[PDB]
Amino acid sequence: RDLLSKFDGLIAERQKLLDSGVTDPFAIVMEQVKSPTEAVIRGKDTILLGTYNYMGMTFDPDVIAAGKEALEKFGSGTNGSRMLNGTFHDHMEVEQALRDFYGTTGAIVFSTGYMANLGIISTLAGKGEYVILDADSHASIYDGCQQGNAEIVRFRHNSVEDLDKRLGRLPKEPAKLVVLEGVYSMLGDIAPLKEMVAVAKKHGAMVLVDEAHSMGFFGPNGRGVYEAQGLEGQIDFVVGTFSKSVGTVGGFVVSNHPKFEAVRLACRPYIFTASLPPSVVATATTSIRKLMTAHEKRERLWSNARALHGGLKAMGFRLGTETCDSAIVAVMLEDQEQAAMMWQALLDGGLYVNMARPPATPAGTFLLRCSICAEHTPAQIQTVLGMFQAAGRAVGVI
Amino acid sequence: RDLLSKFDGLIAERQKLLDSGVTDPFAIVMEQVKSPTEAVIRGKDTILLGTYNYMGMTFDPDVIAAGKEALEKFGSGTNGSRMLNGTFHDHMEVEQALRDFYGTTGAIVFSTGYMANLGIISTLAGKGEYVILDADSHASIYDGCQQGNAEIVRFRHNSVEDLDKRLGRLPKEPAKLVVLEGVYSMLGDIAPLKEMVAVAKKHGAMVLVDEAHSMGFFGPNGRGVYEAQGLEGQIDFVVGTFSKSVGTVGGFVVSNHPKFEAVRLACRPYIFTASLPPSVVATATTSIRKLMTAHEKRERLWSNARALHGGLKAMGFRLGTETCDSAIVAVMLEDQEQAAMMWQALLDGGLYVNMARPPATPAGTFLLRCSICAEHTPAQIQTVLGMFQAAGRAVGVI
Ligand SMILES: Cc1ncc(COP(=O)(O)O)c(CN)c1O
Ligand SMILES: Cc1ncc(COP(=O)(O)O)c(CN)c1O
Ligand SMILES: [Mg+2]
Ligand SMILES: [Mg+2]
Repeated sequence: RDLLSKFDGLIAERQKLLDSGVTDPFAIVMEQVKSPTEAVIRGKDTILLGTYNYMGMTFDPDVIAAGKEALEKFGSGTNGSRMLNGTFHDHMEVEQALRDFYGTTGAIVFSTGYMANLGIISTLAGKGEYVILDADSHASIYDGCQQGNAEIVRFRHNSVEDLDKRLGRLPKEPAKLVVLEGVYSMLGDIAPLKEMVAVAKKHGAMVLVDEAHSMGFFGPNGRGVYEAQGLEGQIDFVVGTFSKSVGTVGGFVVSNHPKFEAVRLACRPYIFTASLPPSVVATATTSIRKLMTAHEKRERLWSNARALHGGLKAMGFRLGTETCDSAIVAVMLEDQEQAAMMWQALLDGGLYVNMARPPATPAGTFLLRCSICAEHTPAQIQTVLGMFQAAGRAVGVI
Repeated sequence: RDLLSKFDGLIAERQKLLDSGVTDPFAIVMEQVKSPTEAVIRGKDTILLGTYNYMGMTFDPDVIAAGKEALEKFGSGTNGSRMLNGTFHDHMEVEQALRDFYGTTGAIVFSTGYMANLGIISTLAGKGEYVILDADSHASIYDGCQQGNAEIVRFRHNSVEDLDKRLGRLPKEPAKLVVLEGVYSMLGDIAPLKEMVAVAKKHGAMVLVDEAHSMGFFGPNGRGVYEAQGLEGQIDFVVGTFSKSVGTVGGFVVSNHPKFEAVRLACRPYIFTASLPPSVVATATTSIRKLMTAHEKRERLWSNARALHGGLKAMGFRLGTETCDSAIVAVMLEDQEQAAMMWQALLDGGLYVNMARPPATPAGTFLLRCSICAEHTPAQIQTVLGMFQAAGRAVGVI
């Protein structure tokens, strides 16, 4: 035995899945990507319905031009930390774009969203302090908790009551960080932020909200679920990503706290990594600024989401949500076999969706997760519904 | 008090530095970057001598063209994990480029070097196992240890003897990971890998070597210090980055272990983050492949390093190394004031180098760290030496 013997189980589990005859879901390659909604997979033209490209920004002509210009003018990389030689013109631009987008004085960009969560959580809450989070929080949030030295307080998923009871049992004096997500990514339902933030404030906690799955399409300014629920000016920190609506790679945290920018001085995942390439921060800047006023896209996105959600529910699919509350539509299946058969039938018929099985999901939960794009056409959505009808019948789901 | 009160000290320390009249070293902006060796900083044309762009790849015409083509053909981002919708043509290309570069069957790319270290260390060594590392290891290596659940065994910096004694006191049966760096980044000296790896193998440990600071210019194939020291086929895992010689952003681990690619199934910083943008992996692929045969650049790099090292030592600067052993030349100063005065004089005269002061360095260590580029000209290196002579005299260092 050696250090890799611990993976023998996972290797066996993968081979068991492949023995069923399914395409390996963890090894899909997009050989060509024609647009935000169309790819070539296994040599076949395929509609994409499993990406987080919510606003279709990845092929936006201004975004692409900004990226090409940055490569030409600044080269392929920075070869340094933000605290040394890695801050170029476009890094200052992208942080200002975020300030303008969120209406905040503070904005700190990280090289990934994962690192933003890892860093901000492990840096803000120290020994003797508390991080309070939903039981089903994103892995990066849990990993931030593990990286830090704070006391970790999980509360029952989606429970305002358990948040209140758990917070109330903590000592009053130590500082506390309540970490929430606007959209629950697994099923695409929405957190009761208004109520949970009121509870957080009652107990004197600071609040961090992750608005990765809402950027550009919730709230009057597209700032997220917190904005939609009337919490402007009440959220201490908002964390997000450049990899979803923005369409590149990177993370960020914004805040109006007067000492916020001091996080740069302490935050290990900010300090000890190269800054993002000029092209990445240039594309992000352009995308973020366009997202501030991307009303046509926002309306299309929601129209598409409502059509897909409404259509799938009407056919008799069990969905994760009764109403269309986000750009994620989760189809719930009875067992792992049904999920894989559905996923393969859709793929072979020209549609890519994400499958989620245990341990990605909780035991007994087997999902196809569809994610809508502003650049899906009404025609594509009807084609997708037709494909779900055909696959659902062939497999015996509906 | 709140969660940010803990930064009051760092805020005060920064203000104390600025009270001396120095430019804030942590807020330098490259307003224009003309080439790998020339920038505009504070409106002034400045020679760059503080980047990790060792092989000058960031303005390579093939690298830039590959990046522009990828933006055009695949868009600005992937909007997904490598385990789902985020693996495009160019991600498969970059992993194959690494296999070819290192002569390995296995290659796993991460979204940053930081995350590669964080992930590989915390995933390979579990509860009841051991990670053995140099006391002065890179922050990302320490952060990987913190993220995991293994027993952490520090050994005295650069001590083959302490590595041997510390390893030998551990129980024999549990699996062990010895983590080493080829180049010690602070002073630019080289690890005794041949001897330390022999010790690791005597005790049955697996070995991970970080070759971030050696890629393309140590060993016959440019694979790193381990290759230069004759250890081909003896290193279980090599970790690296795309942000230094390669000239973009990203991390990787390569290996010939038959179960290596199973790490994808378990590694949280691989799974729970978006993959790199098409342009980033395209530029990396092109750069990595060119680095395999970049002999002119390699010779220039070493010629430049020898000239700078030899020149600075001849003037009476105390260097971190007696001989030119890497592309980092560290100038050691007597106190923090001398370092800042030297750094400012160089900057005002048209030269950027990195300053390192406590707590970045150990107490009593005050450095200017110069990093050479293959695209520095002999003329630039002599200009730099002249600037060091003038600054060193004006400040009273030499
Ligand atoms: C809610 C949430 N927060 C943070 C992240 C991390 O973002 P990134 O992909 O930029 O690392 C993710 C990744 N899907 C996420 O879903
Ligand atoms: C030795 C070493 N290893 C790993 C890293 C992390 O690499 P990256 O900048 O790609 O995150 C660094 C960052 N300087 C490093 O110096
Ligand atoms: Mg095209
Ligand atoms: Mg130019």
